[PDB]
Amino acid sequence: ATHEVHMLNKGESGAMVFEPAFVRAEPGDVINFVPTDKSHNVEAIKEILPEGVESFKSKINESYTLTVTEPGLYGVKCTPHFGMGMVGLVQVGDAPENLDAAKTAKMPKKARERMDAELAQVN
Amino acid sequence: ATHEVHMLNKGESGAMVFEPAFVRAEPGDVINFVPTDKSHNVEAIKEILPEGVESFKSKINESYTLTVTEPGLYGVKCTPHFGMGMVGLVQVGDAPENLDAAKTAKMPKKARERMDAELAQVN
Ligand SMILES: [Cu+2]
Ligand SMILES: [Cu+2]
Repeated sequence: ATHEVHMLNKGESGAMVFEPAFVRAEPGDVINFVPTDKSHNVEAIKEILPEGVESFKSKINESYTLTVTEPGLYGVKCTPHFGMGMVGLVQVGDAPENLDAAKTAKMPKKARERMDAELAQVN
Repeated sequence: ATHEVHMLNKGESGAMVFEPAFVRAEPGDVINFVPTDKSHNVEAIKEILPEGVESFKSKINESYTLTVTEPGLYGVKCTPHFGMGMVGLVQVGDAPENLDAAKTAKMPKKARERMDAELAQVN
């Protein structure tokens, strides 16, 4: 299955956001990151990645297609707006093995506040 | 401004969901509840409504246009699927005066679990 996530300056939940910021996928699913607004990109938050998945970083203003194979939580951020809280979370499969990494990963306060909000949708 | 919320059987966060389940609006905003899938409706959760706003209930499979004037939290549910957790939350303005009603409103466990997840996006 395919999932679409928009990169927006202003979404339904706030400013500088991935929308939806939380996506529940299954192994083999495709996640398309679409820059609805310019100035955004998507990059993996290395601390929040399943074992065995390579880090990724797209170019600004470009679409990025992420194929999730490994189960676990995938944390993503927008490089220039990490500080302003532009983060997203993808949960592949049940009982994420790296739930505690996601819960304790050190990050800019706004991003940490949004990651926590997203973690509350887990399972 | 206008905000669109879809009623779905299966969304990006789970099954039987309002999507987005959390909308941040300003007084005078319009919220359109669109049944993307059939069998859903939107009805106000009376315990989670600002002072002075009338309760509302739309017919199944119908669109509903909610104009939010009063600031505060507006809780909505899908009548036939309340028990399965199909609830949504709208925050109009800052510092919702009825935040504690939303936090303690008695409701079916799944709905309560989802409401709490949505409350975490508040402010
Ligand atoms: Cu960005
Ligand atoms: Cu429903």
